[PDB]
Amino acid sequence: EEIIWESLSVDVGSQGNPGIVEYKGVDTKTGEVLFEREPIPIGTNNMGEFLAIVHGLRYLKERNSRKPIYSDSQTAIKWVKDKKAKSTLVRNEETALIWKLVDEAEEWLNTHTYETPILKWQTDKWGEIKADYGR
RNA sequence: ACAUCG
DNA sequence: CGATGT
Ligand SMILES: [Li+]
Ligand SMILES: [Li+]
Repeated sequence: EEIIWESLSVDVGSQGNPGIVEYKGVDTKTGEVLFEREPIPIGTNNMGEFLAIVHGLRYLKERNSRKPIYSDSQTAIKWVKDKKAKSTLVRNEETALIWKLVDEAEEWLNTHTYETPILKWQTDKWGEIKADYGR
């Protein structure tokens, strides 16, 4: 119904899918960029969306912040809830990096606690999520 | 179908 | 138009 302006919004961007993947997190209220991941040579949209949420969780926990996270990704929200990124991407030498980060993100989820609400950004009603790459 | 990525 | 996902 109502946007929770006191929140962190995350989103993936890519060049190709599979292709070059990056992600960022922004203050929903101001659009200030709070973190940005160095481009990863090969990954999928959903792997990047998953990493972005998990990085948001870690970012907020380190800062003792109870703010929620907005994501526009039905897939990644579920993967985080399950603590399991069910990606179809082949595991080979050229995808090793993204899969290492995904495996490490799952490992973090399985060794830490959080209460952060992970909320669906309602693009149809509210427009593009504030972290969108506008591509 | 729904949610995304280009 | 194509790919990633539930
Ligand atoms: Li997105
Ligand atoms: Li986006």
